[PDB]
Amino acid sequence: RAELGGLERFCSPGKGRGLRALQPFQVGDLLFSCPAYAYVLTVNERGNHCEYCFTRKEGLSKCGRCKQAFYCNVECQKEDWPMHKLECSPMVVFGENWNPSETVRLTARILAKQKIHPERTPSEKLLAVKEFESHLDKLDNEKKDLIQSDIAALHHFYSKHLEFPDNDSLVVLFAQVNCNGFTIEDEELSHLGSAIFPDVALMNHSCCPNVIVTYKGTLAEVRAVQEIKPGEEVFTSYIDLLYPTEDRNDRLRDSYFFTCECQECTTKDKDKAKVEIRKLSDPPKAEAIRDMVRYARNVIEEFRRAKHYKSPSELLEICELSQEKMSSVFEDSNVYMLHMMYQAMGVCLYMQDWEGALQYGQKIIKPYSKHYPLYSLNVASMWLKLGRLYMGLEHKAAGEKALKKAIAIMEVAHGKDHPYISEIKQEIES
Ligand SMILES: Cc1nc(N)c2ncn(C3CN(C(=O)c4cc(CN5CCN(C6CCCCCC6)CC5)n(C)n4)C3)c2n1
Ligand SMILES: [Zn+2]
Ligand SMILES: [Zn+2]
Ligand SMILES: [Zn+2]
Repeated sequence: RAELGGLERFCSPGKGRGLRALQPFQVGDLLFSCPAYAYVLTVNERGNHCEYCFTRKEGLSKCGRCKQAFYCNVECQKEDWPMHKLECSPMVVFGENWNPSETVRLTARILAKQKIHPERTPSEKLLAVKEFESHLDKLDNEKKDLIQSDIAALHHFYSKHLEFPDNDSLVVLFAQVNCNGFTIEDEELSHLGSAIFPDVALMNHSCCPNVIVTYKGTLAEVRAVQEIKPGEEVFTSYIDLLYPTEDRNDRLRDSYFFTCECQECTTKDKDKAKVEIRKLSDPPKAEAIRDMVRYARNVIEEFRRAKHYKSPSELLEICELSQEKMSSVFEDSNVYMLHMMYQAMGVCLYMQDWEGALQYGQKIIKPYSKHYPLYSLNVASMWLKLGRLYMGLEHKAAGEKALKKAIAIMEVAHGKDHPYISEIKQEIES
């Protein structure tokens, strides 16, 4: 199945539908772009980005009716109106209690899009939204109850402005959205919004992917990070590649109900380094290691929950205490330590403790470089944060160096002409 040039849809043995190359692609080549089928700017970025096109700039004009949507100009505002009108009056009516989840917000837009544009869109050249996997038969009752709550919230916040299909159809759709929806992030991997990119959702998973997905406004772009030969399958990663094999496959199993057999998962080459044990005089016993791994996974999950109701200083305390406890057995380059160091850095940034955030960054960066693959956005984002921190604290040489490391990754991932790169070059001069 063809039309996107140089590519086709096919049946990948052992995996199912996928995407393969018909022509070579070199590192940094653009395979395809996919316009968003539906998308929504996250609430905390309102006023910083245009709701229609996601341009980040000053001096955006306001929707006069609700005062909660911002735009480059009246053309962006008018083009956004079919989607924005789903929320404009409801925000006025509900005021401070207007609070649908972002999943609910995105699903409302999908429904409006289906009504206005029932035919195949340019976002769906090889895979249609209706063909999305739901995994509905594999979901437990807890997840199905959350789907029913989303349906309830959809009705509650959007009923004046949408006609709904039946409960059965919404259950399928919500399940499809839960597992197919993408996040759009900025250059520091900060959350900007959510979107549906149907053609991107065709790609199968590898823990050594040969492409990387980036965003230019609401457009997804897919570039090669390894050489791809004619006839080879195009693989993205569905999950965070920092973690060792068991953890990667736990996340794959819980969200998509499969496990990976790629070369990384097969060989487990990076696993030993990822869970590095301190080389002490009396080395830690095997039991103690299992104990500390168990503790680490617990605190990682505990911390995920705790950030919905603890203060910044309490969160930093959990990070510090967990790091102290883990350091009896784990090296600082160990991925569970890096996890908590990364959370700590974010808490520091939130509190405007620039020095503290910088110190955490300096310890994270070299382990990141080794644990992630070559052209990782996680690595690039960390160099950029370091660079910006260094610049702000007047370490101009160190800052320039870090920003250059960011650029060298981003030229490949984002393309040399991406506006993010122009902005970062300006920071090196200014
Ligand atoms: C045996 C085997 N081995 C493999 N190596 C492999 N690779 C892919 N598969 C099959 C099984 N698949 C799915 O269950 C699937 C695929 C998608 C599309 N999703 C992916 C996540 N996508 C982002 C990931 C990035 C971060 C944001 C979240 C969603 C959205 C689109 N869904 C919702 N289910 C396809 C494989 N099977
Ligand atoms: Zn705009
Ligand atoms: Zn409005
Ligand atoms: Zn794998």
